[PDB]
Amino acid sequence: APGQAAVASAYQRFEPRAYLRNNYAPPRGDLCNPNGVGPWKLRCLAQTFATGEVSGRTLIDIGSGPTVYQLLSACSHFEDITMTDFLEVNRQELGRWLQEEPGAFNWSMYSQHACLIEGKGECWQDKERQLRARVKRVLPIDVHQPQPLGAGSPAPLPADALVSAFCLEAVSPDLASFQRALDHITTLLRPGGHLLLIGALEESWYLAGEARLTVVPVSEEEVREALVRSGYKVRDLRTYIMPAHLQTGVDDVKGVFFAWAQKV
Amino acid sequence: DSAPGQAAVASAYQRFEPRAYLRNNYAPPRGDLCNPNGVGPWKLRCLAQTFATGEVSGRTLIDIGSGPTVYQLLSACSHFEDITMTDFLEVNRQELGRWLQEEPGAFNWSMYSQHACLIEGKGECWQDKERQLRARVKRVLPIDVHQPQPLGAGSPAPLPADALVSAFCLEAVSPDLASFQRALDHITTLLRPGGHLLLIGALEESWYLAGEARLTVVPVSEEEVREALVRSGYKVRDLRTYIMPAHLQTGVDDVKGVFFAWAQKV
Ligand SMILES: Nc1ncnc2c1ncn2[C@@H]1O[C@H](CN(CCCC[C@H]2CNCc3c2ccc(Cl)c3Cl)CC[C@H](N)C(=O)O)[C@@H](O)[C@H]1O
Ligand SMILES: Nc1ncnc2c1ncn2[C@@H]1O[C@H](CN(CCCC[C@H]2CNCc3c2ccc(Cl)c3Cl)CC[C@H](N)C(=O)O)[C@@H](O)[C@H]1O
Repeated sequence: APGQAAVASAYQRFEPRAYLRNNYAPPRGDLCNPNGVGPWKLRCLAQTFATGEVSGRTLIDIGSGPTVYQLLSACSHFEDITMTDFLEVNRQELGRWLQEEPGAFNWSMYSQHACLIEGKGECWQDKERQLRARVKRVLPIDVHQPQPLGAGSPAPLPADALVSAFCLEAVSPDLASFQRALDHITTLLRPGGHLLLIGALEESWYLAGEARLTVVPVSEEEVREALVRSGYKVRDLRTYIMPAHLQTGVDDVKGVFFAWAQKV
Repeated sequence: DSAPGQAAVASAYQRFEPRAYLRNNYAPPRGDLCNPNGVGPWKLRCLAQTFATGEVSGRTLIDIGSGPTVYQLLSACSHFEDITMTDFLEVNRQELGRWLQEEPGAFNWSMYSQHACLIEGKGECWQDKERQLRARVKRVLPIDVHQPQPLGAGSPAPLPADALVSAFCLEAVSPDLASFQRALDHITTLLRPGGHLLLIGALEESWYLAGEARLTVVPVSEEEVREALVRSGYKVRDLRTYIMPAHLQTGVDDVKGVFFAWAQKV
């Protein structure tokens, strides 16, 4: 209870352009080295969709921030995609890239790299235009509320799949509120539907301009137990250890996990 | 071709010192079983949970590159009546011998025995666990994983084995990723079809200390390990990663984490 309120006000001085710079510009945002964090995340997402076993008509992205890369492979498989964030400054950053306003963030290195590893011969402009086409709305959300999108949100629940990258551990004061947030997102999921969850391993803080966020250090084992304790069969869970040269002064992340889990 | 690098491996290990090795890695801080997010506890949990499924049993088990260590068999001996231990260095097989016959001056594994019993939760005492391991270790043979027949021809070992266990062998003795794959393929000729393989190993490491021996290994990663297991005829049932914490990251090695693989041969 008290911790969930300190998270909320730390996130008030979250500078999205500073966030995008620390994590999606060089070095972490240079996609040329295939052993980097960028290529690893996109490969996880693409391998998982290329199986064919994750599909439907509706998808919800929990805690998108100002980022779109986590739906680049997703959007070939879902026609109504809902993106969500707690902060309006991020949804207005999401707005400017979906509507192609000036000063939108240049995501084309990531569209390029997703097209290359999907390997279906798709140019990146078609990938970007397909994502804008299928992303219907950009809604507020609070993963701590037992209903996270408000009483009667415009979103077509229950969704067929959730994507959530770097959200829960970054917004939860401790292991317990992280588990509750997972319980809360899971009610948004049609039973038998799929969760695709990316997050930081063993991280306790990261910087977003003037915001200094505190984060609950989660391990891969804690992540697996939390997915079952919320009723998922864990289909995949993989870890990326963070190389020295991607350890900048913007956080203390030690690794990144990817989870493919299916509601039971 | 890789035969030269394998010869440097052999050469370097002739400075491997068992007593010094054990102290760097199995007495505190690395061998601290009280810190539950330490690495010792994590490896034991992986083995004890895997065996607790009931899906890994049979008559014969072969431990691949045992070194002078036994923890990697502590949960396994409840399930296999015939255990084969193996190592490249006679001095290591002698260290095992010191422990098999209960000599003082052999290494004290009882902190590890006690932790395994505590984790298995069958209320067993650690002296029973040890007496059962000493009883079910039927032989300690030389092994070389770079040979096509790693135990040599017509060795004593009951072949083919029902399961294999290997802690930190393949990636620590392989000059490049190609001999690592070849070494995987050689040991899988000892495992019967449908048998299970339990692999523990270092992730992304290039040197470690085995007694002011600076031995230099090829770094591997999780996804390199998965692709090598499928490339050998295995379906991967579990692939877990332990990130070496900064506080256990001392001057012993440059290891960045540890992996556990449970795979089954088709
Ligand atoms: N109460 C709440 N309920 C719901 N959502 C809430 C609530 N409170 C805040 N939020 C929203 O949560 C989002 C959090 N993240 C950023 C978290 C930090 C990530 C960072 C950590 N350090 C390592 C590392 C990172 C990133 C990339 C790489 Cl590579 C590495 Cl290594 C959105 C990010 C985006 N999804 C994306 O994937 O980048 C914010 O937008 C915020 O507004
Ligand atoms: N050609 C060959 N064919 C077959 N076996 C051969 C051949 N050449 C040599 N060998 C044998 O390979 C064995 C390897 N050692 C340990 C290697 C280094 C481990 C070290 C690395 N740094 C990270 C780390 C470590 C240990 C613990 C933890 Cl926690 C961490 Cl993090 C025995 C391993 C033992 N099973 C055990 O598990 O300790 C030696 O005995 C040697 O004789």
